[PDB]
Amino acid sequence: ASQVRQNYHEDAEASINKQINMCLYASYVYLSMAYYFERDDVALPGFAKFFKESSDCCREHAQTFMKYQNKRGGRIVLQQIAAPSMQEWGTGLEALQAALDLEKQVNQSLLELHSTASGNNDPHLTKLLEDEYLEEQVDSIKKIGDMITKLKRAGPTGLGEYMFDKELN
Amino acid sequence: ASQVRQNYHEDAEASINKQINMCLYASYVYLSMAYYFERDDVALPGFAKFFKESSDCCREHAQTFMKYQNKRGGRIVLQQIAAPSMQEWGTGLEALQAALDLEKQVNQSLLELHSTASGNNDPHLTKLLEDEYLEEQVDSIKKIGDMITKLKRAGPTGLGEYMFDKELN
Amino acid sequence: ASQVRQNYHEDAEASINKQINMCLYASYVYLSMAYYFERDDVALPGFAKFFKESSDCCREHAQTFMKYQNKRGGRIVLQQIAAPSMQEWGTGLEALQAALDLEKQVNQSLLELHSTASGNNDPHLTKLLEDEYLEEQVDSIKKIGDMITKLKRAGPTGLGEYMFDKELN
Amino acid sequence: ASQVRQNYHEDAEASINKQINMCLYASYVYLSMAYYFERDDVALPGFAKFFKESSDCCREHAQTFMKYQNKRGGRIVLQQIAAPSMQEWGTGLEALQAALDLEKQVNQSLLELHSTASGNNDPHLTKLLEDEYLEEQVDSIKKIGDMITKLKRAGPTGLGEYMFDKELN
Amino acid sequence: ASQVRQNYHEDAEASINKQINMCLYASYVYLSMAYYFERDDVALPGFAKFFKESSDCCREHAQTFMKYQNKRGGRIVLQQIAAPSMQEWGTGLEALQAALDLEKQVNQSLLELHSTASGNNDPHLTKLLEDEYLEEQVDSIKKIGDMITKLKRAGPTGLGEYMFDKELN
Amino acid sequence: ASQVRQNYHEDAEASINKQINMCLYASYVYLSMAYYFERDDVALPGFAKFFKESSDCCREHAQTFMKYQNKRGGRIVLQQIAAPSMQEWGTGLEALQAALDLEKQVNQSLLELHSTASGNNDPHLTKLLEDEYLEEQVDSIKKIGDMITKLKRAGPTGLGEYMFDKELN
Ligand SMILES: [Mg+2]
Ligand SMILES: [Mg+2]
Ligand SMILES: [Mg+2]
Ligand SMILES: [Mg+2]
Ligand SMILES: [Mg+2]
Ligand SMILES: [Mg+2]
Ligand SMILES: [S]
Ligand SMILES: [S]
Ligand SMILES: [S]
Ligand SMILES: [S]
Ligand SMILES: [S]
Ligand SMILES: [S]
Ligand SMILES: [S]
Ligand SMILES: [S]
Ligand SMILES: [S]
Ligand SMILES: [S]
Ligand SMILES: [S]
Ligand SMILES: [S]
Ligand SMILES: [S]
Ligand SMILES: [S]
Ligand SMILES: [S]
Ligand SMILES: [S]
Ligand SMILES: [S]
Ligand SMILES: [S]
Ligand SMILES: [S]
Ligand SMILES: [S]
Ligand SMILES: [S]
Ligand SMILES: [S]
Ligand SMILES: [S]
Ligand SMILES: [S]
Ligand SMILES: [S]
Ligand SMILES: [S]
Ligand SMILES: [S]
Ligand SMILES: [S]
Ligand SMILES: [S]
Ligand SMILES: [S]
Ligand SMILES: [S]
Ligand SMILES: [S]
Ligand SMILES: [S]
Ligand SMILES: [S]
Repeated sequence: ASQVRQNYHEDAEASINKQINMCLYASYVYLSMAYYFERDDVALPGFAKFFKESSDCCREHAQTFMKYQNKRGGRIVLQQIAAPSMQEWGTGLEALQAALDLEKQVNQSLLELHSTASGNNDPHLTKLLEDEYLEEQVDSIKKIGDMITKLKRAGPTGLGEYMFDKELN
Repeated sequence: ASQVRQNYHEDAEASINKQINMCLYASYVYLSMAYYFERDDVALPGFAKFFKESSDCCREHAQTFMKYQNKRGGRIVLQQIAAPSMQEWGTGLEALQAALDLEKQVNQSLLELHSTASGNNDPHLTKLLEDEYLEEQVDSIKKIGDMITKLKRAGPTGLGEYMFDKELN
Repeated sequence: ASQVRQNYHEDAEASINKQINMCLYASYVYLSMAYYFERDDVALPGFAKFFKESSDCCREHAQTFMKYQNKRGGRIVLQQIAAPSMQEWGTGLEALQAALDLEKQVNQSLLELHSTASGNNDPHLTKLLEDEYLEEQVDSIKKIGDMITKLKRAGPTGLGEYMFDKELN
Repeated sequence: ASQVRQNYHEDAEASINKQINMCLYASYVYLSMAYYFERDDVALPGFAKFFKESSDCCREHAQTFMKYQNKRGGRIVLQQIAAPSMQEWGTGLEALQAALDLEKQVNQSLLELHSTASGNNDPHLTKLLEDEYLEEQVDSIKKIGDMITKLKRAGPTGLGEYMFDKELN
Repeated sequence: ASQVRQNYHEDAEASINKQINMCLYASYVYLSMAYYFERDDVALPGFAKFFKESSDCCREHAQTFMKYQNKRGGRIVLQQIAAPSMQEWGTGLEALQAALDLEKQVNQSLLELHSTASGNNDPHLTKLLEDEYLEEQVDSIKKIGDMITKLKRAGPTGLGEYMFDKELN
Repeated sequence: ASQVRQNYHEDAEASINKQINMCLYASYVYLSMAYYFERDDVALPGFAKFFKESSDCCREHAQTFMKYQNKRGGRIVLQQIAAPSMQEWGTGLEALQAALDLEKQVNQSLLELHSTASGNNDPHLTKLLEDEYLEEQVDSIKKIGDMITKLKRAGPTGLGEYMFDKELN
C-alpha cells in the first residue's frame, strides 16, 4: 500500500471520490447558469456573476478533496461529469430555487460522509469536513434563502428583478 | 498613379469612400438622437450620453477609413451627408431599436467590403476590417441587444425607463 | 408648446438651425483640407494639423448652438451637410485664402444673426453671439491673415513653404 | 430568434459547442495528470504545476468559446465531460508525449473549425480562431516539443528527471 | 520528421527561407546607405540615422522569420547575402528612391507568400504575415513617399537638402 | 581625393575592407548556430543565447571598422557575405570547437593587419587594433577554451550537457 496511509478506511476513500464528482457536477451546473444569464435575451449580469462565483467555489471544493485524497494516501479516481439536464434556467428566481436544492443535496451528502468517517473513527476526516465544507454549506444555504426572500419582495419579475439584479452586481 | 499604391484595386478604393460616408451618416444620426434626449420635454441624460458617445465613435470610424485611403494611395472623395429622415425619435426603446438596425446595416456593409477585398486578394484591407471594424460592430450589436432586453424588463416606460436611464448615466 | 420657452422668437430659432448647418459644413470643408494635406504627394503635416483643429473647432461651434436651441426651448432641425465644393485644395496658400473667405462668410452670417436678435430684443441671444462666436471669429480671421502674410514672405512655394509648414506643426 | 445574430451559420454554432466540450475534456485530462504527479509515490512537483497551468488554460479556452457563442447570438449546449482515458500517467516523459498528442489533436480540430468558417465567409469567427487559439496552440506544441527533447537529454529517468523537474518548478 | 510540425507545407517552408534572405539583404543595403551618408564628403547625419534604423528593422524582420521557421518545425537554410547594388548612393533623393523600390519589392514578395499560405490553407502563416509584416510594409512605403515629396519641395539639393536632413536628425 | 586623408595607406584601407567582411561572415555563422540550438529537436537555450551574443558582438566589430574607414577618409567597399559553411552544428561541444577555430582565424587576420599598419608606420591604426580588437579577441579565445574544458568535465553529452547549458543561460 501507500507508505503514508494510516487509519484511512477504504469506504472513506471511495466516498471522497464520489464527493469530488458531485462538486465538479455542481460547478458545471453553476457554469451553465452563469452563461445563461449572460444571454442577450436574458441579460441579468448580477445573476451571472453570482453563479460564476459559485461555479469557481465548487471547483475549489473538488480540488480540496483531491489534495486530501493524496494527503491521506488514497487514489483519486475521476469519473465523467454529467451535463446539467435542463440548461434553460428560466427566471432568476427559478435558478435560485434550483441552486438552493443543489446546495441542500451537497450538504446532505457531506453529512452522510461525516457519519461514515465518524463510524470508522477517522477524526482527521471529520475535522476536514467540519472546517472546510460543513460551515460553508450552511452559509451558502442561508445566503440563497435570504436572496429568494428579497427577490420575492422586490419582484420577482419585471422592475423588481431588474433592481435586485443590480444589488447582486 | 501614386508612388505608394500597390495591390489596391479601384473597387476597394470606391468602397472605402462609400463606407466613409456611411459612418459619417451614422454619426449624424447619433448626434440627432443625443440632442433629442436632452430636450426639456424628454430629459433622458443617460440615453443622451450613450448616443453622443456612439456619434463620436462613428466619426472616428470614418476618419480611420480616410487615413487608410491615404495610406494605400487612393483618393478620398467626400459626399453629402444626408440628414436623418425622422428626427423625433420617440421613446428610449424606439431609439435603441433604430440604433440596433443602423449597426446591423453597417455590419452588413462591412462584411460586403471584406468579401470584395478578399476577392481581389487584398490581405491588408481584410486585416484592417477584422481588427478595427468587424470586432467592434459585433460588440456594439450585442451591447444594444443587452440594453433592449434590460429596458423591456425594467420598463420600458415610466419609472422603469427613469431607472434604466440612471444606469446609462 | 415648450414649458421653458420665453422671449425666444421664431426668427431666432430658424436662424440658429441654419447656423448649425453652416458650421457643420465648414467643419466638413476643414476636414477635407486636413486629409488632402496628408496625401503622400502633398505631405504638409503642419497645414493638415491646422485644418484638423479648425474642423474640430467648427464642430464644437455647431454643438454649442444645438445645446443653445434646447436651452431656449426651440427645436433642432438638422439638414443635409453638403459635400465640400472641391476635394483638391492646391497649395498651402490657396487653402488659407479659402479658409479666410470661409471665416469671413461665417462672420457676416453671425453679424446678421446678432442684428435680428437685437431687433427682437433678445439680450440672452446677443450675449451668446458676442461671447462665444464673434470674438473667436475675429481671432480666427486675424490669425489666418497673419499666416498668409508670413507664407508669402517665406515662400509661398518651395523651401519657404516647407519651412513655414514646420512652424505650423 | 436572436435579435443580435448576423452572418452566424448553424455549422459554426454546432462546432463551437463541440469545441467547448473538447477543451473542457482536455482541462479534465490535465487536472488528472497534475494530481497524479502530486502523489506521494510520484512526487514530481514541477510536472504537477505545469499540468495544473495547462488545466487552467484549457478551461479559459472553453469559457472564451461560451462567451463567443453568446456574443454571436448562438446557444450554448453543454455535454457530459468524459473521464480521462487513464488515471495513471506513468513517467514524466510519457505524460508529456500524451499532452503533445492532445494539443496536436485540439489543433487539428481548430484548423477544421477555421476551414468551415472560411467556407461560410465568417471573418469574425476566423479572426477569433487566429488570434485567441491557433497562436496559443502552436506555442504550446512547440513548448512541449522542447521539453521532451530536454527531458530525453537530461534523463528521462533518475537524477535527470529529478533535475528537469526542478527547472519546471 | 519533426515532432511539432503540423499543417506546414514544404512550399511555405522554402518561401520563408527566401524571405529571410530578402530582409537580410535589405538590412545590408540600408547599412551601406547609412555609412555612405557619414562620409566626410557627404555628411548627411539625418539620412544616416534614418537608414541605420531601417537596417536594424530589416534585421529584426529576418530574425522573426527564423524564429517562426523553428516554431512551425521547418528548417532554417541560410544563403549568401548579395553585396548591395551600389557602393555610393548619390543624393539623399536618389537613396530614398532606391529604398522605396526596395520596400515595394519586399512588399510584393510578402503578398505572394500570403497567397501561397492561403492556397495551402495555412491560417497561422497568413496571420503572421498580416500582423508582423504587411502593415509595417505599407507604413514604411507611405513614410518614404512622404519624405520624397517633402524633400522635392524643400530641395532636393543645396540648402533645402541641408534643412530636410535636420528633420530626420 | 579625401580632404581628411593623411598617412593612410591603401594597403590598410583594403585590409580594413576585408576585415569588415570577415566579421560580417563570423556574425552570420554565429546567427546560424544560435537558431540551430533553438530547434525543437536540439533545445539548448544556453548555447543559443551565447551564440546570439557572439553574433551581435561580431556585427559591432564590423561597424566599428566601417566607422574607422570613414574617419580616416578611406572608402568602404562591401562584398557578398558567404553562406555559413554548415547549417547543422552537431553537439554543443562541436559548435564550441568551431567557434574556437573561427575566433583564432579572426585573431590571426587582425595580427596581420597590425603588421601591415606597423610596416607603413600608421600608429593611429595600430592603436585602434590594440585597444578595440586584439585584447577582446584574446579574451574570447580564453573564454571559449574555458567553456570547452568545463563542458568536457561536465559532459560532454547527456545530463552533463544539460547541466552545462543552464550555466550559460
Ligand atoms: Mg479499510
Ligand atoms: Mg484596379
Ligand atoms: Mg415668435
Ligand atoms: Mg445557418
Ligand atoms: Mg508539404
Ligand atoms: Mg554579390
Ligand atoms: S460562492
Ligand atoms: S457557493
Ligand atoms: S470560493
Ligand atoms: S464562498
Ligand atoms: S456546494
Ligand atoms: S460607443
Ligand atoms: S457605437
Ligand atoms: S470610440
Ligand atoms: S466604443
Ligand atoms: S457603427
Ligand atoms: S482651431
Ligand atoms: S478655426
Ligand atoms: S476649439
Ligand atoms: S481655437
Ligand atoms: S467658424
Ligand atoms: S473660428
Ligand atoms: S499554460
Ligand atoms: S497548455
Ligand atoms: S492561461
Ligand atoms: S499560457
Ligand atoms: S489546448
Ligand atoms: S494550448
Ligand atoms: S525603421
Ligand atoms: S523600415
Ligand atoms: S523596429
Ligand atoms: S519601424
Ligand atoms: S523591410
Ligand atoms: S517594421
Ligand atoms: S519596413
Ligand atoms: S565574442
Ligand atoms: S558587443
Ligand atoms: S563581449
Ligand atoms: S571575433
Ligand atoms: S571577440
